[PDB]
Amino acid sequence: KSYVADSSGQTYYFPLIGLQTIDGNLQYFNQQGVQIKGGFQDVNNKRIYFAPNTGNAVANTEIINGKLQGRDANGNQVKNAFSKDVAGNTFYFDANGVMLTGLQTISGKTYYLDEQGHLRKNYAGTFNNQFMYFDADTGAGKTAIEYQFDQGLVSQSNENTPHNAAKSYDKSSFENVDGYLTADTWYRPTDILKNGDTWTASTETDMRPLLMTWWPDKQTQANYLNFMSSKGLGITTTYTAATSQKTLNDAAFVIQTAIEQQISLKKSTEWLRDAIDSFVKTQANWNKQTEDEAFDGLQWLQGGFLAYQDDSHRTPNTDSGNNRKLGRQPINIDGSKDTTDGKGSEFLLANDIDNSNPIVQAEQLNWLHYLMNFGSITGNNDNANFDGIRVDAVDNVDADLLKIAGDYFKALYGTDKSDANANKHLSILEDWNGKDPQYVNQQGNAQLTMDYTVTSQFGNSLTHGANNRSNMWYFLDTGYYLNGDLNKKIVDKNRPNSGTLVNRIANSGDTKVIPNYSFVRAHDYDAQDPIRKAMIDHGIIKNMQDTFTFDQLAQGMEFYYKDQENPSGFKKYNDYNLPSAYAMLLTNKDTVPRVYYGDMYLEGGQYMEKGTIYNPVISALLKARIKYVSGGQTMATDSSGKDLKDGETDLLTSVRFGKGIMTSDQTTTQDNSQDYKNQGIGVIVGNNPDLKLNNDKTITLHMGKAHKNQLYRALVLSNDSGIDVYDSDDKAPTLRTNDNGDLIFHKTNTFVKQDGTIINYEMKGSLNALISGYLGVWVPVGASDSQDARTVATESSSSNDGSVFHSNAALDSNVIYEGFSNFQAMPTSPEQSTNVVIATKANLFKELGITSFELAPQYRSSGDTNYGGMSFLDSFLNNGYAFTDRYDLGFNKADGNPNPTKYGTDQDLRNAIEALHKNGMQAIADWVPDQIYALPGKEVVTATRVDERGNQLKDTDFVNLLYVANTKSSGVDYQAKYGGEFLDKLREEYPSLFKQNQVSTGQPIDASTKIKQWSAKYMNGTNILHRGAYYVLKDWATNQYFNIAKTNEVFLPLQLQNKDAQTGFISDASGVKYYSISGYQAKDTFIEDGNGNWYYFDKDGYMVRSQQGENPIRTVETSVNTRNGNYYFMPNGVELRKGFGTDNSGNVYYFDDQGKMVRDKYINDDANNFYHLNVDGTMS
Ligand SMILES: OC[C@H]1O[C@H](OC[C@H]2O[C@H](O)[C@H](O)[C@@H](O)[C@@H]2O)[C@H](O)[C@@H](O)[C@@H]1O
Ligand SMILES: OC[C@H]1O[C@H](O)[C@H](O)[C@@H](O)[C@@H]1O
Repeated sequence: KSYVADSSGQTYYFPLIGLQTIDGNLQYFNQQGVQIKGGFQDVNNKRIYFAPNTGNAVANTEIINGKLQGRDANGNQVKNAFSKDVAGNTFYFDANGVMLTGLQTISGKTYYLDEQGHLRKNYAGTFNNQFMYFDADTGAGKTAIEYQFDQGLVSQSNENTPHNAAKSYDKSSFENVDGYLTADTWYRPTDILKNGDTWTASTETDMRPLLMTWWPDKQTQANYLNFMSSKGLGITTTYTAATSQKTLNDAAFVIQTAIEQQISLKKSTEWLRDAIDSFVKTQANWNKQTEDEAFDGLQWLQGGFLAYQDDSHRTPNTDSGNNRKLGRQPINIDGSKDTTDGKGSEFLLANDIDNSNPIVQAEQLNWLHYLMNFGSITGNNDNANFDGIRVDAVDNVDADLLKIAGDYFKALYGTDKSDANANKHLSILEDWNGKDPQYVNQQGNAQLTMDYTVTSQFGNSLTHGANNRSNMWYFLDTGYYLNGDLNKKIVDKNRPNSGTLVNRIANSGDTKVIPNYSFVRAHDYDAQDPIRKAMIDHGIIKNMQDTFTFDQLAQGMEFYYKDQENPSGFKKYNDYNLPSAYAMLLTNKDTVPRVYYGDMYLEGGQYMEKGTIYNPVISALLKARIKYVSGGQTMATDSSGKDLKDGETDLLTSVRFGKGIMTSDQTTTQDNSQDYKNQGIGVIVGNNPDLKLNNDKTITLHMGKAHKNQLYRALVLSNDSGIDVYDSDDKAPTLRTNDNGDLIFHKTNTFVKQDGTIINYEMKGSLNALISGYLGVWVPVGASDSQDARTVATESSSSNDGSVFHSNAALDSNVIYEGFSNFQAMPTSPEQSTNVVIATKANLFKELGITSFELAPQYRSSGDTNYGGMSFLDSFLNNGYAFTDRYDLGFNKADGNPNPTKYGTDQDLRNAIEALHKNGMQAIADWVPDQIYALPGKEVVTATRVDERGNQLKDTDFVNLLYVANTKSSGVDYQAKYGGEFLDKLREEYPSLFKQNQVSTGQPIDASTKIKQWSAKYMNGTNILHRGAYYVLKDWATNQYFNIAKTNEVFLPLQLQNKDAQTGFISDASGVKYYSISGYQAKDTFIEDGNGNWYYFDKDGYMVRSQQGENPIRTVETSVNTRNGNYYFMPNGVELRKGFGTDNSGNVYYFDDQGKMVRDKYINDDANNFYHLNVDGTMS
């Protein structure tokens, strides 16, 4: 007794044969038992059609001879009736079986069938030379002469009106924001029906919800009544917008009575606050349904953005003084790409700060100063100050901030004077755009660009994917040379701007190159997604944007760790070949490499709690970098392209020569220094774990003619169970270079230890947790214990080019450590806080050659606070990127008690910074100017719904609407204490910083105004807060928003002022008029009746309606611009929607879901009919 489907999809029911009716559905099965689907089959004397997927019997039409015929569900042909086809079209067939066409009267009703014989529903036309609307239900012609609105003009005032009216028309008696009212506003009524018995004058604390007494429309009123009924306040009820106004008002009062009884019973109103809050979120105008939540682009993070507008008439506190330039990223600093995808994605997260405003620019510099002098200012400790910065989210802010930061460092530290000054304040950019490197270099390299081209290639060739990987050949970028000729090496001057940033095929330091940092992973690259995919994969969460708890994170982390360390060698979430990647990263010339905490220690749990399996290898590479890495570079592959010839291995060989050795063939230094002889390094790496060499094949490392006949020993060698690490010359296998300086390797190798036994080793691809491919690193034997191959930076003015950083051996001697993970657990104890640990362990990083320590952002997390909209992981994981107070870096509570960040107190931070200076390392401050989270104070902004670049969404009604945002800072926080304080001192000492014009604005920064308190006027926008398009209350009739700010310009519903509010439709000799629930006449506005029909009322206050012999199509231009367009109003004023309408001359048009005419496009139908609309609107 079940259906089963085959591999093909044929279906049996156990098998039944012939005509049968399993579960009441008529089906036909062939003699072999297969279920008939999507065809006419003949059973008995009646032909039946069976449906495509279900196989159930249904009406259908087929063409017999040349005439359409109709077949019903029972297989009988249809005569004198309507019958459908599978597509969904209805036809009518006469007594002779033949389909009818055109205008037809049957059974005393008139239907319109088009040429194809399709019954047309929701179709307006002058059919009999007289208007006729064909029903949406059955297609039956009505004259559309009867008015469909059910609500006549009625007065609402009665004996309770003066009691429930507002005590006062001002901020005393009305909960409000900037004067405006909200759905969840409570107010002070004149009197209170205490206990449902006796009316008594109200006391100032006797506040009541506005929704107890007033509603924006009948739909909302009916929903309120039904909702409150369901909570014990009434016998559960169903009311509709169609219910009479009188009945709804009476029912509101019986609910009011019941409410006052439960207030007396509970002696509280908090239960009601929660009931109203809940109810309000139920309504679409007061929730995200009217906010157009979307997830494409950066909207993926939080669900969509609102851009604030400069609107001095309604919302003047929120005006930006014409300073809200969006998307001025480096490539668009001047707005010249505003109309293209080259406009920057200004909106990223939370409240987006307006960094195009000179006043805000000054404040960002104040903050920058505070960070670079944090120790001096907060502990009077001149050794506890940050040395350099990381600029977060470069492409999501105004690029002026780069110049501001650059020039500040020039002024205060003379970074443009020497490499020693510059390199004492190492500064990096998170600048992802592929054209940022060239911009950064044109602007003098004030901060180091990242080099994504190399990070990307690690992804393709090693780091990503179990198998199909780009060849190691791609690391060379041979196109750099003309014709890709590795023999002739003529640089291609006319190259297409496509390639890796720094060529390393034969890098002798002779050509100028763009200084940069590079990495394999980051706190925000190849971490956050895998870690979440793992949680999703094990059912811990459902979505990437899902909120998770720390325990949820801990459980997921256990699977992540299990996958990372899998002995199989396969990795589902984690990256492959990280050792091999680091080997290349750490040997490359002309880069400052950066190392990720999470490749050295586990990304979760406690800080430095447990090393990763990669730790030993990376640690060795790092120490070897200090000893051996210097001089020129070469790089080659046993490969010529995408595809491999017979002998070819695609094994990459990277070499460094030693201090002053720049070339393969250079035999000695120009200054006759000897340091080079025991320096240099050789790296061999493969991406093929199933690699086997031919017996003939030999693989060579050209260590250089400065290293003829020299003995080399292994640092690191891969094998089938792991990667061996050799700590000193004695414990490793040796091998000697030939006369030309080449180390030769074969399929089979017999190496000898310098002293001790022989060793056997195969050039063999391996597969295990540490590698999927090959890795060999070789170093010269005889290296001193204190050997240091690094170059000190020079104090002389090397360059008059104006530039700050220069890619050279001194810059290359640096190493940045990104020393945190976003997924660290919260400290279990004060002693295990990241910054305490960093202080005790500073030593360890000095010996790995770290010259600059990139610390996590130290700002106080906004945490679980959430005023609306989607929370982001930065906030609930307390990682420091999401913060309320920019100057609170772990200060104590005002009561004296400790109040650490996730990383510890402010003292812990100053101690951590000092400890790094005691060990000769710099400390990097994360500068995060793009946004700020969870501001506790509300303001009313004028907002438009936009995508990441601040462009209005295409099909949105959310345009210039009033919205309550959380934009105002407490005014009593550390932003209030330290805001703008250091600027005056700075203007006095370095006037030019304050006189220099910025590019995007034409203006200099403006310190004449200090920011102690944030507010909307300094913001570009916000992520959508799920409050609704009309949470700020508005009268539908006049479209004016209620307000009580100034007694001269009050606007309230008339009930609340104890005046008479009449509401409904009323006819007069001229036409039909409408009065809203608040008692105002509708003018120049669209109005919806209780049955769902829509009407437009013109300037004069009269419903628009079509006349006989005239065009029913009318052009509407309203106060509400988004609704402008061409509409089709019938004689009873009803707007045609989602259907075709004929004009007086016989032309057909189509009108959409919302009544607007559609032009210049194709349009589809539920029955699969296609139509075209010309530009003038007509239907071809
Ligand atoms: O991203 C740096 C990269 O740029 C070019 O190659 C791009 C891309 O070429 C194909 O799509 C391959 O499938 C990828 O692996 C390459 O990344 C340069 O040709 C390449 O040398 C360089 O690494
Ligand atoms: O619901 C289970 C379904 O299995 C199949 O796909 C059969 O064709 C269908 O008749 C049935 O209802």
